[PDB]
Amino acid sequence: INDNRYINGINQFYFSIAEGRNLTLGPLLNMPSFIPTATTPEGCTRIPSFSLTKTHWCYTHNVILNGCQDHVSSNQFVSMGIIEPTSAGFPFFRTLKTLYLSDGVNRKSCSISTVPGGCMMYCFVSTQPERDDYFSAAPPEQRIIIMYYNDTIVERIINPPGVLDVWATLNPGTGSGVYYLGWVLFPIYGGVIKGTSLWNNQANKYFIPQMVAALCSQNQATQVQNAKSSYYSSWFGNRMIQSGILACPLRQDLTNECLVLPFSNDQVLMGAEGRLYMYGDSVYYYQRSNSWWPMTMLYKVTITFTNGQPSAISAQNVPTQQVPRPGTGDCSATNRCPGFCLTGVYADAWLLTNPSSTSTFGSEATFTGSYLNTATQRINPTMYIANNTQIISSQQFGSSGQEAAYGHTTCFRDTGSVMVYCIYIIELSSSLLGQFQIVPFIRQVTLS
Amino acid sequence: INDNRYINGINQFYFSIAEGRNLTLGPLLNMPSFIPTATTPEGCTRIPSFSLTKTHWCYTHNVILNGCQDHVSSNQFVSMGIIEPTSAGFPFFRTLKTLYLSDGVNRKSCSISTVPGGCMMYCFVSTQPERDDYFSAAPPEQRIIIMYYNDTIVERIINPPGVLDVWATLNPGTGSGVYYLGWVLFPIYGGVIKGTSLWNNQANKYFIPQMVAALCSQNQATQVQNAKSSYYSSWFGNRMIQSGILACPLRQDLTNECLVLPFSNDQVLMGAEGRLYMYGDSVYYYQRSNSWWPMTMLYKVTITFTNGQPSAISAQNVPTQQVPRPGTGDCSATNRCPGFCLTGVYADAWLLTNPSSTSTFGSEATFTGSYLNTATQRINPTMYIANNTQIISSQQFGSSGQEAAYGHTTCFRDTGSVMVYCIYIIELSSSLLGQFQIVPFIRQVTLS
Amino acid sequence: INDNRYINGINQFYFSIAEGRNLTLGPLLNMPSFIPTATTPEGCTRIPSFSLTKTHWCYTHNVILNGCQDHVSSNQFVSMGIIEPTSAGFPFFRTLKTLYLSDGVNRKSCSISTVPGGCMMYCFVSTQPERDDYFSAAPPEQRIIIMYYNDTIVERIINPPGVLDVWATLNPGTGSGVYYLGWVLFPIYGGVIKGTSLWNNQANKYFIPQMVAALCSQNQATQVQNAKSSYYSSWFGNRMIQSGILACPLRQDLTNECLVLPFSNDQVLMGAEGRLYMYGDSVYYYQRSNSWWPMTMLYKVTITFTNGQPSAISAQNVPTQQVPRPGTGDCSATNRCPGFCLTGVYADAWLLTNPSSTSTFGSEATFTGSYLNTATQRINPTMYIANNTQIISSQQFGSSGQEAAYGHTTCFRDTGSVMVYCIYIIELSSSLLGQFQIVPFIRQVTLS
Amino acid sequence: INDNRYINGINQFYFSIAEGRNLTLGPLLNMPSFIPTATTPEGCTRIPSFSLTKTHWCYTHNVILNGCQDHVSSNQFVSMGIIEPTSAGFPFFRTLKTLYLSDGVNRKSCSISTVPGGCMMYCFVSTQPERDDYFSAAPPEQRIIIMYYNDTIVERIINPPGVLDVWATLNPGTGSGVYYLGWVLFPIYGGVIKGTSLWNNQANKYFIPQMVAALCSQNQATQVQNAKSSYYSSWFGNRMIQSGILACPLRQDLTNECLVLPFSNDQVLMGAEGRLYMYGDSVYYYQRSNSWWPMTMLYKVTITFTNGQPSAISAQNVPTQQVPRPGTGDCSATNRCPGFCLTGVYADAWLLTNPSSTSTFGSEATFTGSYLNTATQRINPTMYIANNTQIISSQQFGSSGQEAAYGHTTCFRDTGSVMVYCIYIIELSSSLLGQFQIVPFIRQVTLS
Ligand SMILES: *[C@@H]1O[C@H](CO)[C@@H](O[C@@H]2O[C@H](CO)[C@@H](O)[C@H](O)[C@H]2NC(C)=O)[C@H](O)[C@H]1NC(C)=O
Ligand SMILES: *[C@@H]1O[C@H](CO)[C@@H](O[C@@H]2O[C@H](CO)[C@@H](O)[C@H](O)[C@H]2NC(C)=O)[C@H](O)[C@H]1NC(C)=O
Ligand SMILES: *[C@@H]1O[C@H](CO)[C@@H](O[C@@H]2O[C@H](CO)[C@@H](O)[C@H](O)[C@H]2NC(C)=O)[C@H](O)[C@H]1NC(C)=O
Ligand SMILES: *[C@@H]1O[C@H](CO)[C@@H](O[C@@H]2O[C@H](CO)[C@@H](O)[C@H](O)[C@H]2NC(C)=O)[C@H](O)[C@H]1NC(C)=O
Ligand SMILES: *[C@@H]1O[C@H](CO)[C@@H](O[C@@H]2O[C@H](CO)[C@@H](O)[C@H](O)[C@H]2NC(C)=O)[C@H](O)[C@H]1NC(C)=O
Ligand SMILES: *[C@@H]1O[C@H](CO)[C@@H](O[C@@H]2O[C@H](CO)[C@@H](O)[C@H](O)[C@H]2NC(C)=O)[C@H](O)[C@H]1NC(C)=O
Ligand SMILES: *[C@@H]1O[C@H](CO)[C@@H](O[C@@H]2O[C@H](CO)[C@@H](O)[C@H](O)[C@H]2NC(C)=O)[C@H](O)[C@H]1NC(C)=O
Ligand SMILES: *[C@H]1O[C@H](CO)[C@@H](O)[C@H](O)[C@H]1NC(C)=O
Ligand SMILES: *[C@H]1O[C@H](CO)[C@@H](O)[C@H](O)[C@H]1NC(C)=O
Ligand SMILES: *[C@H]1O[C@H](CO)[C@@H](O)[C@H](O)[C@H]1NC(C)=O
Ligand SMILES: *[C@H]1O[C@H](CO)[C@@H](O)[C@H](O)[C@H]1NC(C)=O
Ligand SMILES: [Ca+2]
Ligand SMILES: [Ca+2]
Ligand SMILES: [Ca+2]
Ligand SMILES: [Ca+2]
Repeated sequence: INDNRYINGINQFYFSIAEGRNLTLGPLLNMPSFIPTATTPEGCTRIPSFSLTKTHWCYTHNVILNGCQDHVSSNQFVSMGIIEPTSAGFPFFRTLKTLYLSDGVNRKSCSISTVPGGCMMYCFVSTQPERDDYFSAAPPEQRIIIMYYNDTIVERIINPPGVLDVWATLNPGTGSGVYYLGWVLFPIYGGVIKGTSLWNNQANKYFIPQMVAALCSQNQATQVQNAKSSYYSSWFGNRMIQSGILACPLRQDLTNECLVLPFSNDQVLMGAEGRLYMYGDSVYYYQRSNSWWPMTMLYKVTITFTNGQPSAISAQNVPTQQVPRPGTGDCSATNRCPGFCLTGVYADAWLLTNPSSTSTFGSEATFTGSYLNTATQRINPTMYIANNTQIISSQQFGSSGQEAAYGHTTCFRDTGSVMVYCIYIIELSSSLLGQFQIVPFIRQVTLS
Repeated sequence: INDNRYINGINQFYFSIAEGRNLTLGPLLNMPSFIPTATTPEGCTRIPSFSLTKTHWCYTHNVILNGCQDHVSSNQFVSMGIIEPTSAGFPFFRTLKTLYLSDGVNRKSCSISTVPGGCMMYCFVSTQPERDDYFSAAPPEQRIIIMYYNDTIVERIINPPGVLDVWATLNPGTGSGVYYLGWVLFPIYGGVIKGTSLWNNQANKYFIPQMVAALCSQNQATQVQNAKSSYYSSWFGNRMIQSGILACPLRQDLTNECLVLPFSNDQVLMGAEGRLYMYGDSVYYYQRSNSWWPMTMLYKVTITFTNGQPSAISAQNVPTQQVPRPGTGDCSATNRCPGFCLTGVYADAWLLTNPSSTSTFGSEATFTGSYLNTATQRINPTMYIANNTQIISSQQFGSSGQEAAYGHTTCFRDTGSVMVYCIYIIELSSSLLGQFQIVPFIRQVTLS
Repeated sequence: INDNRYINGINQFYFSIAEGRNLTLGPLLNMPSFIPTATTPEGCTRIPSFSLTKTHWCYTHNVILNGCQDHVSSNQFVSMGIIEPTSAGFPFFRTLKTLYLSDGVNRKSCSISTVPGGCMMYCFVSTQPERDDYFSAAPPEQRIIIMYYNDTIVERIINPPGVLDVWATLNPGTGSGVYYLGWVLFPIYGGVIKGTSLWNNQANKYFIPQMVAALCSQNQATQVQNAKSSYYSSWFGNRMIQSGILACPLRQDLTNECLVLPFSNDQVLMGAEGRLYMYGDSVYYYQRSNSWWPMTMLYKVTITFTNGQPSAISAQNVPTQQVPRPGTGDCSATNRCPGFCLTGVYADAWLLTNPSSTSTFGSEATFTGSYLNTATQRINPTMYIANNTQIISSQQFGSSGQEAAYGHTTCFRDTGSVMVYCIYIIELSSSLLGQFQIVPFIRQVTLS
Repeated sequence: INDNRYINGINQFYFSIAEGRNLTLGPLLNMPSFIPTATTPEGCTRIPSFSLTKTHWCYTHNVILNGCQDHVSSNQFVSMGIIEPTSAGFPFFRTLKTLYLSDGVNRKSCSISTVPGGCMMYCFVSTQPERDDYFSAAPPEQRIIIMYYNDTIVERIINPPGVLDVWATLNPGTGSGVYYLGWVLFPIYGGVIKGTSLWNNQANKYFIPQMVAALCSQNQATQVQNAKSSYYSSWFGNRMIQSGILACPLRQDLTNECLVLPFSNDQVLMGAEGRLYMYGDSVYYYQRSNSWWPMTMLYKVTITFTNGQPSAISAQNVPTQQVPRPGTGDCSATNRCPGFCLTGVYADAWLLTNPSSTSTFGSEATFTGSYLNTATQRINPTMYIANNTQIISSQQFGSSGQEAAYGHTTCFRDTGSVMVYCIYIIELSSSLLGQFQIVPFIRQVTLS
């Protein structure tokens, strides 16, 4: 279990609106990395997922032996432990168990989540190029693995209702899932088949960020038309790219009890990887901007239960125009107009301030994370702190040109020294060992 | 506990003299590294120690926050686990516990050793520059820490007899120690004070490798004179630099039961870092060439017990002229003549063949490890396989100019697939994160 | 252990009814304070708890680094020792052990109690403003820590039955607890949820001090109506503010063996901080007047055991109209009429005379303590001796305007010189170091 | 025993000459004070002594019940404990034992010193006004008390040789003593009788600080004449006011084994209170400027042993002109010319840099402490850091006019966080409780 210095500083809004204005990033602190490195030049470690909770943390990432492309073989590294203070005062993520799922099953796009006494991981089994998954009417196999700290492992092949013949594909969003009211929730996305109820109920729906108008040159009518079309991809088997949540009851005999809950396309953008968070009793969702809007997307999710079962989800977006992401073509970090896009990067963000603390939801929100500072390339990884309109603190890592990919940010407070530490897990392109080196950078978020 | 595939392939001579002739290094295999990385550009991780045994393995290294020089602050990372096969067939070092001794005590030059149910680590507490330790008549504080897999930790400040007023300094050799007949043996070295019994008994003693004559241009008389003098250092407080073994009975209340057993300078070269090995029932010793002879030094150690206590050690050197080490001045990799030197690097070697299997001890010995291929710089790390006179297989890592430091090599056999794997733990100078990146390279040693 | 001069003069009624009439406060005596001072101008030390017993005494208070408001960080200072005579004849509280619980867990409103061989402390973990605790249906975490004189420390998170889903919050009364018949009893208070058994059983109950009629201008019917309503607070999440006792068996593995025993609202006023005393074999309770009645509240508690377990408590009030406390609005020291109030200060009182010694319980009771002599401000700290209707001896400390807060009074007798000493622990507002300076004033209570 | 974070950061020079130039005082940190407060307005706590060592610390001060003048009654408070880190990272002086010597013996001017397993305190028994001690040919009674942590107390009346009929009076310097090579050394001072060997051997000797010339307007001849005369006081019974060291072997049966070692008046100024320090293996002495030179006086003391017994002491002054002290008349902080003076205050200083590290002893020395910033009054207590000529960092405490008296400064390093903390024990005049409040201020000495 985590040290007494952290058990009460996890999953919360750490600063008041007033304090968010005077926040800044401290120097990077040096701790023993708890994320394993490749031991060959071409070894590839990518797609991390990290979950932290009151009692412990869970970590995982995919390992491919040669290069980063392979749809036949890969192993999945899983790790878990606690946080404890060092004599310098800052955190040390102590690993208490390690696992390396290496058995021939190609588990991909895995999302992990802390659960009482262990970790629950959700993956899909890849047997062909991603694009082929969207064309095949059959969805990939889905699996959720529970790894207890007592070393018991239970893996199940799940078949949630409304997936077969509805979704051509279904993937975990790779971002962490969360344990909420006895259920484990995972972010999901994929492509829905034309003519299905979902498709029909989703018909004519679209979402446009509050701050697009002022920045977009097209008129309202044109925007609405392009927005509606951005949810359908001809390149990906002509499917409606949908975002959603997978809810699984915490059981060791899961089969078809997990529920697929898709977001209304009236509240969310085109489906993409994502991450679920927990701030107090509130669930939040991060959605990768793989569509036309290149800015960070965060939503407060309201979950409805009917007979003790999640029955519907509603998402309220925190309006911002800050922290863009590198895209391709007419969907670079400079784009502001609706249209169909299918490019981007995963770069979640952590809210240091409560969006509900302002009379108008998210009118003044502060968040932190990392982003690739460039219009179209995955270059210049930069850690930052920002509000809805501007970046108020930032520090690029390495020299310009430095390649990087995804970034997962998590913050917690030391209730002992009363300081907030954030960990920025960034996939860095390395020249020495392996294609990438997933690094858990850690630094303090100073008030002043 | 280790997988059934390894419990019977540990600490042995894996090949016959005939087979050693046809051995070669396979490609480097990619596994999740079990050695933690620094998370800042200037963070320094150095001086690793690794012990593997039938049941499990122990690992540790020193961590300094800024740069690699600091005689006030450092933390020591400890790790332990087992070996298990992956679906590709090769090993995966599974970490089952992690520890980060961070409390203000500056533990340095630590040597670690596997023990039933945990690890035993030996360190000395550094409070001043190394050179100052040799000038001060008082030896640094010595400590042995026992870390059980059940998470109990017992640390003791030891005061073995014959240290106070005999040794001005005393350090663990950083190389792994071994668990032999109920005792934990650690390699040690340091400086002895003039006029002490040890000094007197050591007087006029010297050792000259069997293969020096043919390579040295000085006459026998001149060599013997220079050799005798190479054991005394005016730069290091005018002490006799001595090598030896620290024997501690496996107890949780250690005080003065550990015994300091110095090697006869008639059988070993000037004191230096070292490592102890176990091949079957035989103990072996590796001695860093920090003196005039720049070639790999291995010895079969014969331990004598008197009343259930180690009473004396004898060392028989495996005569070789292979695998040189970068030195400074007239002590570069090209030196062959006796004289006083105090330069070099730690680069142990693993014997793949039994030296006692030949009518004349070590007449045809094969070993493997890594070395820095250059005369005076710590550059061009190269993994190899060699016999007494030549390198019969080798592969440099990275491009020329690549900086590196120490190298610890360990081999074991997969009794399942019947292949030998060796792990080469090399301190690599990295440009991205940290001063060094200690990498556990792993590859197979192929017969053919 | 305490000196022979005090082991037989602890926890008793020291004077007879006749003697109480001729009692007076001697001069303040100067002894080395055993309560630690802050070392910064804004450092805050508040909320002390003190327990004295035949063998020794226990002391504790909360420390906040900046100012007196913080619901994230605080440390708790614990101290313990004995009493021994000085050459001047008066007491000296000799500290034999000190502890500073500083680890990130925000322990608040702690109550301490002497136990054979150490101290037992009860605290709740604060993670948000007090008011928020009443609105949240979940109660704060509860903990009891046992600190043995032999330096062993055992802390447990307790979950007594009937708390979850019954009490929205639960706090220790900060006043000392007591060790009675093998159990440790602590005063508690908090808010109960509407619709719960407790709430229902407590419905329509109210208590009115015997001496209110003669001083209140409202008629009996109006008083009863207002009294009934004074137990419910809309400002504090619409909960029934309840007072009670927490009974814990003296064990090192406490979990859910502690029992919550609430007082009947027919015998006690609205819940508030409190303190438990021991006079001979009788347990007494002090209840802070945080409601409409501004006078000192003391009750003789009768505890019922069923199968060796505390099963119910009954409280009999010592009727008085003396020693008022500063309040706010229509609840100042001058108020005498029932109604809902939520203002006041902690100012316990020590009974120098037995209330059961008169044909009519408490018809002539004498007590001592300190109080803030003003109607609405926390000003003019004054030590006194009083009977039910009047203050028969008193001495204000400092000049008018002097700020102060809580006051804990404890008396004991020197069986050697046959004099009674009382210690008045008062939180004094200081101008030099720290927000407050908790001072253990000590003086004799003279007969004549 | 002290925490592992401090056992290796005690009694040393913490910074290099280069680093001393960039040092500054951090904010005052708030910790629970370990120095007891008075509990009456006129109670007087004065003359503290503090000793810190690798294993623990010792503290003591005098307590007079009414006012600060009394030569009949006083008690002496003794305290001892260890240092341990708090969750905020800074020190907490944990008291593990307390003692209050209250028995009628008027122990005064006590100096305390850490010793293996306890404290050794040296006091003299006062039975009359100080001035009368100088006129009486008989010296006051001398006593050394040893207080073991195991609660054994041994007090002895010592009669060292060469005191009776040589010294009219003899007092401990109140500053801490030190445990050196098996002996406890205490600073002493007093008045020597005319015609005694000491007096004669001391005849015509005088000392003039290296930096007086440049600041004094008198010529060399005049200075030497006035300097010689400054060692004799007609007001104090016409005695030679001498400074020195009392060396006692660590024994429980001390009688006349302690040795009085006076300083040569050719190396030290007129006798005064003082303190002994230990920096590594070197002993240092602080001498109160109770004479004409108003600046901080520090000396490196070289102790000579003859047959295992201290036989002579030599003192080398660290030349400075910084940190003056309030004096009276022609001896205020502005005085620079030799002459007879008998005014001043105790204000020791801690060397943060080694004086022997410069080619010319003390050419660039940095020290810290507190001083009363005013020419003649004991007002404006100010903590500072200074070099030989200037104050490079300082912060006055309280508002101008604030009265204070003595100041004892001690620094140590946290080898964990690598920061230096200094504790400044200052006697502050308080308006609330007691004449003075001896406060242990603590703050960090930052490099940058
Ligand atoms: C490790 O912990 C898990 C968590 O409880 C144990 O799981 C139980 O497994 C049994 C059957 O194997 C089920 O009937 C229980 O319902 C499970 N407990 C619950 C409710 O989670 C698991 O058995 C533990 N490992 C072992 C066997 O020691
Ligand atoms: C985000 O932060 C920026 C910078 O801190 C805010 O912009 C400042 O707004 C104030 C007025 O409130 C101006 O006085 C400053 O000049 C602005 N800074 C500059 C020059 O950019 C911005 O208001 C914040 N956005 C919000 C409200 O979320
Ligand atoms: C973890 O394993 C060790 C290894 O045995 C246990 O050590 C024993 O400790 C007790 C006292 O603590 C000794 O009296 C025994 O002799 C030790 N066993 C031996 C011979 O090694 C240790 O106690 C275990 N941890 C716990 C307490 O569960
Ligand atoms: C070490 O290995 C080398 C190379 O394998 C051995 O040298 C060979 O020796 C054979 C005779 O036994 C010759 O026929 C080859 O021509 C040699 N190789 C060359 C060209 O270098 C060497 O003998 C081995 N050293 C020993 C005996 O340990
Ligand atoms: C509390 O103390 C007061 C004062 O000591 C008592 O009042 C006195 O009562 C006697 C009669 O018993 C009168 O002769 C005095 O004149 C009263 N003193 C004055 C002038 O106030 C009072 O009776 C006591 N209250 C009780 C009975 O507890
Ligand atoms: C507390 O510790 C001291 C320190 O040793 C003990 O002192 C010993 O006392 C005996 C006689 O009382 C002497 O003969 C020894 O020489 C002392 N030890 C030394 C060398 O310091 C003391 O006895 C201890 N308290 C007790 C009695 O438990
Ligand atoms: C003590 O500190 C002062 C201030 O840091 C030193 O004075 C500075 O000396 C440098 C040259 O070495 C000048 O460039 C600065 O202008 C000086 N500061 C000022 C304006 O006072 C002083 O030299 C130090 N004394 C020593 C050498 O111990
Ligand atoms: C933050 O800093 C600004 C500028 O120094 C200051 O005025 C403001 O009060 C601070 N805000 C808070 C409440 O921390
Ligand atoms: C090794 O290889 C050589 C050359 O192919 C072969 O002649 C020899 O028999 C082999 N040695 C053994 C016994 O493995
Ligand atoms: C107390 O004092 C009164 C007045 O001097 C005296 O009459 C009375 O007897 C005393 N009471 C007792 C019993 O102490
Ligand atoms: C101290 O600070 C000065 C000014 O910033 C800098 O130039 C100097 O290098 C520092 N000195 C050291 C060695 O700390
Ligand atoms: Ca498909
Ligand atoms: Ca030494
Ligand atoms: Ca609540
Ligand atoms: Ca005298």
